[PDB]
Amino acid sequence: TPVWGHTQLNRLSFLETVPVVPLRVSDESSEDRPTWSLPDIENVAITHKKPNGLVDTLAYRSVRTCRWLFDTFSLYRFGSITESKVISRCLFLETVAGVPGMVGGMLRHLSSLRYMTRDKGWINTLLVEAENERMHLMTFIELRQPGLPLRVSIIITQAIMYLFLLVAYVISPRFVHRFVGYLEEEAVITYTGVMRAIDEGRLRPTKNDVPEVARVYWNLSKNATFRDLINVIRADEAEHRVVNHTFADMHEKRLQNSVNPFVVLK
Amino acid sequence: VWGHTQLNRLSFLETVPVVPLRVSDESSEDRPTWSLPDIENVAITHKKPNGLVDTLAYRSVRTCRWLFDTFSLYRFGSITESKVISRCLFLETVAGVPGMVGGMLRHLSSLRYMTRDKGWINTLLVEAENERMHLMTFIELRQPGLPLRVSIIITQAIMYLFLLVAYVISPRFVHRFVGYLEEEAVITYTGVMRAIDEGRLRPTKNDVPEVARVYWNLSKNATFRDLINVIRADEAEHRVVNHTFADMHEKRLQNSVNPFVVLKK
Ligand SMILES: C/C(=C\Cc1c(O)c(Cl)c(C)c(C=O)c1O)CC/C=C(\C)[C@H](C)O
Ligand SMILES: C/C(=C\Cc1c(O)c(Cl)c(C)c(C=O)c1O)CC/C=C(\C)[C@H](C)O
Ligand SMILES: [Fe+3]
Ligand SMILES: [Fe+3]
Ligand SMILES: [Fe+3]
Ligand SMILES: [Fe+3]
Ligand SMILES: [O-]
Ligand SMILES: [O-]
Repeated sequence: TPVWGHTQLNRLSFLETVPVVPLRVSDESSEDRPTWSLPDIENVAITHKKPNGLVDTLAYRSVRTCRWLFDTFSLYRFGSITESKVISRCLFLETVAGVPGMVGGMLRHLSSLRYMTRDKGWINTLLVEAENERMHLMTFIELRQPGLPLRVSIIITQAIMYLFLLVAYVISPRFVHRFVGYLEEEAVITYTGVMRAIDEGRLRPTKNDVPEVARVYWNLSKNATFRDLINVIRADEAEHRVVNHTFADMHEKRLQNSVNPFVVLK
Repeated sequence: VWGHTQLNRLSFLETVPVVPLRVSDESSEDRPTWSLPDIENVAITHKKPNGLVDTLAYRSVRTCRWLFDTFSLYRFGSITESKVISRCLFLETVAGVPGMVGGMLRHLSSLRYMTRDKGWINTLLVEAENERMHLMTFIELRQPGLPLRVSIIITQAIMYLFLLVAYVISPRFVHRFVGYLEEEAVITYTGVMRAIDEGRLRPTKNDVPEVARVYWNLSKNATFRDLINVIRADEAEHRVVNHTFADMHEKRLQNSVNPFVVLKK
């Protein structure tokens, strides 16, 4: 349908149309949207993949280290589950789930460029993850808008984590792929906790006006609840879990330069 | 069927030897959709340097072009097919960088600041996938030497770092520099198309590589000329897109909606 041709291709700029373009939410992201069936992802579950050698273990310990610090300094531990402390948590952490896929895709892109080789579907998987995790941030920022101290520490988190993920991927892309493997193993846990808590009425949700950003992106009918929004986010994490564990494995076997297995499901 | 059972499995390593190599998976599903007779009237344009930043973005490229042309010997003797492919192979390695760094920085910015990006990221990302497809195409028609393979490696480093700091310091300057580069690229890509029509250049690669035929939706009958003609249209989308984006920065509009995302929908 699109009216994008050579009369538009010879224009100097479209700076002038800018004031008259709607801000329809579906533009926030590409159309590689995930399609989940609520009754099917409902039975998503908690898995754990056994570390194989030193690097796998190094990876696994730092995630157990990070979970333990974060869970204790952020007081998630004692007190009853709350809406406030769930979304505040998911808000902060989602800012750092967006970085990995962008360092991998970006570096694998540069490699594809300098040795002039075919990537075989890897780049477009990691960048849709990154995107899909950024949409996880976008949704929670419709739910809780943070204040100055939480914002400043988000900025320093990215400084540090961008530097770590970047230099960790260059030296061991299996490490970073293992690391998100396990990262997501924890993200699956936390979320099924939130659903279990709703189901056992310990956290009866007040944010049921599910944001338009999330309705379009996950194609949810108006009558969707917070629990239905959470499950889909949790379903996305189970995928990344397998994707980064498959990716790490593939490296272990020296299949870096082989077809991205998840191309078939499309 | 992509459901819980597949999500609840640990690894899909056993599946690697059973999944086949398919040219359609080398990119995303966001492909250029051109019609040959329409895009035949793409044209060389030149934006006016609007101020000290543009003037610098323009004077950088012009000097890069002059230097590269006397150093590569483009102008020395006749146009040959090897001289064109050689050149565009080299240059299309560099071209994939800018959209990536741009795409990356803005991604990052929406995460720390927690703000809508409103369509820039994708456009800037498929823009880098597009140039890389030009590249994957040119690697089919020539497989460069060791001297050139080294020359290509080191040039990534200088260029990557340059754009990294460039985009952090001033994204306006980068998009302009990119806009300007893609003027020059259309000049080359029409010079080539013109050399064909005259018979100063007789291509022998009028068998267009598989990757390129499903990327651009071409026919098995399409030739070298036709391929240069779809690419040129890509280089003119990056020309407009990036000069617009840089006008948006000049006006403090870099957090409005990317206009092109309606110019599709
Ligand atoms: C807290 C951690 C795991 C649990 C976890 C996750 O790993 C992730 Cl990834 C998510 C999204 C959730 C969602 O609620 C989540 O609960 C370990 C990582 C800690 C850091 C990186 C610190 C902050 O630097
Ligand atoms: C010679 C240059 C531009 C002309 C040009 C283009 O800009 C582009 Cl983008 C293309 C595709 C073509 C077509 O082949 C092309 O001929 C600039 C060179 C820059 C460097 C050597 C380093 C990186 O700074
Ligand atoms: Fe995650
Ligand atoms: Fe997430
Ligand atoms: Fe190009
Ligand atoms: Fe280009
Ligand atoms: O996440
Ligand atoms: O290019």
